[PDB]
Amino acid sequence: MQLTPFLILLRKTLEQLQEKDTGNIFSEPVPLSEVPDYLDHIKKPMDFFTMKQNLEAYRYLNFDDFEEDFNLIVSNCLKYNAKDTIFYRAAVRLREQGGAVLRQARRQAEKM
Ligand SMILES: CCOC(=O)Nc1cc(-c2ccc(C)c(NS(C)(=O)=O)c2)nn2c(C)nnc12
Repeated sequence: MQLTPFLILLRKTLEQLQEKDTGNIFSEPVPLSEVPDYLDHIKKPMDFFTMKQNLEAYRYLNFDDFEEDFNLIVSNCLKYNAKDTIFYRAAVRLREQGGAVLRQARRQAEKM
């Protein structure tokens, strides 16, 4: 498999995932200034902007590493927030809608 089409695919996939985050709550890192206790149990913060930077730094060279960081966006949010919050439900919805996006993209990658 060749690097350029793979990265093209990840760029598109990231945009597609970002589209699911309609509230844009996962677009940027959790503001430690607004949420001071955040790092106390979240050992690897993640967000779509950071994923973009990792992508263009050639840090995602296979689908799994890409999907791992997406999954962190979701699990960090589920971990930090109580179940009866908008945040927690947004992460569930992202997991759900994101999963379909990722499966389709992976099958595109396996044709390469
Ligand atoms: C007991 C309160 O718990 C929380 O405040 N949790 C969370 C809070 C925020 C959050 C707050 C305030 C602001 C201003 C932002 N800004 S932004 C541009 O990232 O949307 C984000 N994100 N977040 C994410 C993801 N996951 N959990 C949380």
